[PDB]
Amino acid sequence: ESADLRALAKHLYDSYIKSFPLTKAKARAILTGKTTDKSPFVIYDMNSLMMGEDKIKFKHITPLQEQSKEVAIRIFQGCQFRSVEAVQEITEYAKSIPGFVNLDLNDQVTLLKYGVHEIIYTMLASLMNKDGVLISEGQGFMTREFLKSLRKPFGDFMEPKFEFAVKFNALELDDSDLAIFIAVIILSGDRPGLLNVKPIEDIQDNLLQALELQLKLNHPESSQLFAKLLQKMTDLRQIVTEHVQLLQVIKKTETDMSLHPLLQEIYKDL
Amino acid sequence: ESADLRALAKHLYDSYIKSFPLTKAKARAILTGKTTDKSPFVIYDMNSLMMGEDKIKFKHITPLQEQSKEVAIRIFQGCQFRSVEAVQEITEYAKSIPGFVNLDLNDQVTLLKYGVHEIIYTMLASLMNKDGVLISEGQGFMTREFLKSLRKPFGDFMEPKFEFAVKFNALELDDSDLAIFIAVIILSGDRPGLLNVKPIEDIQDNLLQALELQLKLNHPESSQLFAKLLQKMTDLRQIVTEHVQLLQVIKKTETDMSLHPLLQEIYKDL
Ligand SMILES: O=C(O)[C@H](Cc1ccccc1)Oc1ccc(CCc2ccccc2)cc1
Repeated sequence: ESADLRALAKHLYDSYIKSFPLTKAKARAILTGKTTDKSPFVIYDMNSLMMGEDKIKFKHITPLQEQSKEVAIRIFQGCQFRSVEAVQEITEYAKSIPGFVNLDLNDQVTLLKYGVHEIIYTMLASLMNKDGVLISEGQGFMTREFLKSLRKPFGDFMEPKFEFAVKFNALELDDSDLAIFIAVIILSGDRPGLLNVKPIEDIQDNLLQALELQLKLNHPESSQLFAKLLQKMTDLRQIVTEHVQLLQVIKKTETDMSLHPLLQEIYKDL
Repeated sequence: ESADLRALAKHLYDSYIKSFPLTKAKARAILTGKTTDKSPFVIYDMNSLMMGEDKIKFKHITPLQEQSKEVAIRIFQGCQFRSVEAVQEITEYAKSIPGFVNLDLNDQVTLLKYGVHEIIYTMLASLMNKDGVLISEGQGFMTREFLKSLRKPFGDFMEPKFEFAVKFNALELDDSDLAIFIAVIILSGDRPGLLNVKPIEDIQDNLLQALELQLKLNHPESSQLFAKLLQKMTDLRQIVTEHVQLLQVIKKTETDMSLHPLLQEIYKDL
């Protein structure tokens, strides 16, 4: 019954809101949008980052650039720290999807382990436009130029994601849409190692049917949007693969450090 | 609302099952012969230790050890592998603790630094009974007596732990109890160096509430179990202290032995 689906959509959207601080709606306002009442700190130059890191509420290290701890590394690493905060936010959202917590615990871990990078880049698009990405809960903004002028390995790191974001955002989906989409992603069924695929695809079939109605009733003039969104799952996958790549290329720049034992432990890969 | 607390417990118990391969429940089932689906091989001497490499999965030496890392040394270098292994896990259990990742990076490291061994000795009791302790995921069982008859120094490492366990297991706590206690231990606040404290103590306060409800519901007839358990935290501190000084003696009577990096970094003095 359509009523059942409309119901599931509201539940998912409700949890999403509770589970994620910065929403796309909220992020869109700060961005190009006006809603000027608390403008962000633009970081466009080396001095911009320096002369504005002792004022930002970012957790990692104080601004110090003088032949000690490079900016390129402090930025990449700072990106991991946040990515890990996000994972707890996603794990909590997964537990809100009907049927999820009832599945074999091992499969739950398997589903979260492989679905997390896909969710992260999906939501990273909500905070990006063609000129840059919002930073620190939206308190600041880091231009796309500065990022492209970083170290050799780190210069081509966030460019493929800027490209994905631009095309992805062309779809003009809103938080209520993203909520269901993100759930479809988690309830895949082709993840390696699953022990009992049946219930997983059963739940996903239900989420897919909800997504179809959510898009048809929320974007009436946007024909076949359902199909267009599912096709994006191809780009995301490439984005995730291509990412583990450069990542390994970095795993050969900085490693053996007797000061990062318990810290590097908390930041494996995902 | 006692509803949210119950929900927090459920959460924690769930991540607990997901981070530890050998739960107390599996352990007791193995320790009580009632279930011979897979009984352990017993180690109470050199012969049985020799026959040990056989069925059990050991990559160490099997034959003589007098001229190739004596037995005592053989036992403890493996023990060392288990600790780093436990830390990596506890480290993983931590990230799932609501709020732990949102804290100051420096403090996170401080929290894991002082809590890790206290947790290991808490969980290590799930594998001991008056007579000994399970080894290699439960496939083996090493005699308390054998362990105590080890060379002058090494033979003092485990005894104090057995004493803690005998009394601690008296409490008859189950896996869903240990999960919350384990969390209350990490989020201390009275730990040295903590840049902050209020954020840290807000989370523990919440954990303590959940543990308090769990014990009541789960152990209705056990008077003052909450308080009794917290008093146990005192016994852990001492144990960590006798352990450290012992560790220091080995560092001097064996210039050949080397304490793993991830363990040397955690350890300190005074
Ligand atoms: O302090 C630790 O992190 C571990 C904690 C522990 C102890 C017992 C069971 C599980 C975990 O206990 C020890 C004690 C001694 C050692 C010595 C390691 C060693 C032995 C022989 C040769 C070289 C190094 C390592 C770990």
